[PDB]
Amino acid sequence: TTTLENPALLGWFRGQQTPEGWFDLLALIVDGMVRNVGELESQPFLRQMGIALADQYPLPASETVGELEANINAQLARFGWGCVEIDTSDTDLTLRHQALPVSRVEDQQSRWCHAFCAILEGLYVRWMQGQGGKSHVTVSRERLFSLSDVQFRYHN
Amino acid sequence: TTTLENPALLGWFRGQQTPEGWFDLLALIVDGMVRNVGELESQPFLRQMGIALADQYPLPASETVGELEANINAQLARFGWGCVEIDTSDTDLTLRHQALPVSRVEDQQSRWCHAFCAILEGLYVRWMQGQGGKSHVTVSRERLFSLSDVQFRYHN
Amino acid sequence: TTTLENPALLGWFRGQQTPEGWFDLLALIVDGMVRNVGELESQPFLRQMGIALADQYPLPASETVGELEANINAQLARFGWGCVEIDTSDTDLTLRHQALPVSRVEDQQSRWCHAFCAILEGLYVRWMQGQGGKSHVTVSRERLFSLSDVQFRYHN
Amino acid sequence: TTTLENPALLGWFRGQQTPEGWFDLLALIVDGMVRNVGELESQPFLRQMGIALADQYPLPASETVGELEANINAQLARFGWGCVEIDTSDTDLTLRHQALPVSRVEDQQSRWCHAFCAILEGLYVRWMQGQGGKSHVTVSRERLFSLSDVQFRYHN
Repeated sequence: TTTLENPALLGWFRGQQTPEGWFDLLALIVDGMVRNVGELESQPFLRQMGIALADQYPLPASETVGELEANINAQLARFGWGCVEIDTSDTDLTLRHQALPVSRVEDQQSRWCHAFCAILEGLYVRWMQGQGGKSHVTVSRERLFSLSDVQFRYHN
Repeated sequence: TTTLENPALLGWFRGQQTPEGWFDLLALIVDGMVRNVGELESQPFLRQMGIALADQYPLPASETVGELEANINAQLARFGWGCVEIDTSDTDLTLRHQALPVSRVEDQQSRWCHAFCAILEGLYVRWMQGQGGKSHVTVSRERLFSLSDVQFRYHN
Repeated sequence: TTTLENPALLGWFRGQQTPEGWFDLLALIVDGMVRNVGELESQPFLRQMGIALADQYPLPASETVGELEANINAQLARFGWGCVEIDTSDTDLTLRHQALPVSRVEDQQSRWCHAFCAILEGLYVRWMQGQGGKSHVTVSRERLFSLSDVQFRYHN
Repeated sequence: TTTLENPALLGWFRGQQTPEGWFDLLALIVDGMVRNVGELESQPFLRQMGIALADQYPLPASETVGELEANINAQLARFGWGCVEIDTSDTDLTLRHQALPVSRVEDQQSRWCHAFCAILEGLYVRWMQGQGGKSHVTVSRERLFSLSDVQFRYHN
C-alpha cells in the first residue's frame, strides 16, 4: 500500500538501486563503445557478453515454472536490478521486467536503455538453457511500455 | 509509475531498508525493555533518547518551510528510514511519515511500531527547535493510518 | 601487503563496518540502560537477549571443529562484525575475536566494549549448544588485549 | 594494529569493496574490448573515458597539497576504491595508491589490473588541473609493487 507518488521516495530508491561510482563508469564505457562502433552491428557482441555472465552464476535445477521464477527473482534481487514475472501463452512464454535501472543523465538515457536490454537477452537465454534448452533457441523484443518497464517473448 | 503490486519488489525494498543483524538486536532490546517496564512508563524515557540523537547531527538554518523539508528529507534519506512531508494549517503543523520500517516477525510488529513512533517524537522536537522553537513546545501522536504510515501534529 | 598504517583506510573500514544511523541509536540505548542499572547488574539480562538472537539464525549440522569455524565465520561475515578463530587445548577451547566494532565517541567507547562482549557470550553459548551442548556449560572472559581484540574461553 | 594475516578478513574486505553484479559485468566488458582490440592501441581511448568521469564530479578549490590529498581521499572513499597518498620530490609529485581492486578470476586478474591503471591516469590528470594546470601536462607509470599497490609520477 506504500506507493512512490512522492518524488523523494522514488529518487532515494533509484539512487540506492545503483550505487555511486561503478555504474557511471560502466555507462560511460558502454556509451563510448556504442558511439564508436554503431547500433545494429553491436547487438551480437553484447549478447555474447551476457552469455558469459550466466556462466559465472549457474542456477540449480528446477521442475516447475514457479520454482524457476523464484530462482530468477532471488538472483535478480541478489544483483539488485529489479524484478521479473513469468506468464504463459497458448504457445510461447512472456517475461515482464519492471524497475529497469535508469542512468543519471537524462539525454543519453534512451540509448543506454536499449544497450542494457540487449545484455539481458543473452543472460536470459542461457538461464532457459539450464533445463536443457537448445542452443539455437533465442529471445527477442516485442514492445517497450516505458523507460522503466519491458517485456520479452520466448518461443521455440 | 513503478508500483509495488508484486510482493517480490516490496519484499526486496523492505529487506534493503533494514540490513540484517543490527536491526534484529535493536528490536530485541527495545521489546525486552518495553515488556519489562511498560508502554506508557517507557514513553518519556525513550523520548529523551531521541533528543540525544538529534544532538549528534545538527541541521543548517532555514528560512522557509520548504527548505526545512528538504533538509529533513536529506537527513532521513541519509539514515535510510523513509520519507516525510510537511503540511501547514491555520494554526498547527502536520508531518506525514510514510514507509515506516517493519520488523520481520509479524507477531511483535504491532508493539514495535508503537515503540518506534515514540522515539521519533523526541527527534522531531529538537529539529523543530532548530528554527528557534521553545523548549516547552512539543508534538503528540494523533492517528495511525496503518502499520506503515504515521502522522504527527505540531501545536502549542 | 595491505596494511592500515594510513589513518584514512582504517577510518573508512571502521565506518563501513558499522553503517550510519542504527548503530548510534543502539549505542545510545545500551549506554543509557547500563548507566541506569549498572555494569554488573545488567550483565545477566543482556546475555539472555543474545540467546534469543541465536534462535533467529540457526546453523547447519557440523562434524569437525574446522567446519563449525567455517559456519561461524560465514555467519559473522554475513553480519559484518569481524572474524573469529578457534584454538583447541588439552581440555578447553579458546575463541579469538578480531576487529571488534568501535563506537564513534571515544569517551564512552570503553564502556560500550564491555557491553558488547556480554552479548557475544550468550550468542556463542547457543551456537556451541548447536551440537547438543547442555545448559550447564558457561563461557567467560579472561583478558582484553585492546579496544578491538577479545578472547573467550570455553570449558565443560 | 589490526592486521589481515587471517585470509578470511581480507577476503571479506575485498568482497565488500566490489559488490556483486556490476563489477563482474564491467570486468567482462573491459576484458572483451581489450581482447578484441589490443592492449597498447587501447591505452588512449580508455584515458579519454577517465577524463569524462572527472567532468561529472568537480572538487572544491584547494590551497595546499595536503588539502588536495584530503579532497582526493574523501572522493575515493566515497567511491570505495581504496586510498592514495601524496609525496613531493625535488621537482615532481608522486601518488601512492594502495588497496587496488582485484578481480575474482585469478587468471585474467593481471590483465585487468593494467586496464584499470590506465583509467586512473586520465582521472588524476583532470583533478590536478583543478588548480589551474594546463591540459598538456600528464602522468605516467614508473613501476608496479604488486597486484594491489601502485605508484604514479606527475611531472611537467
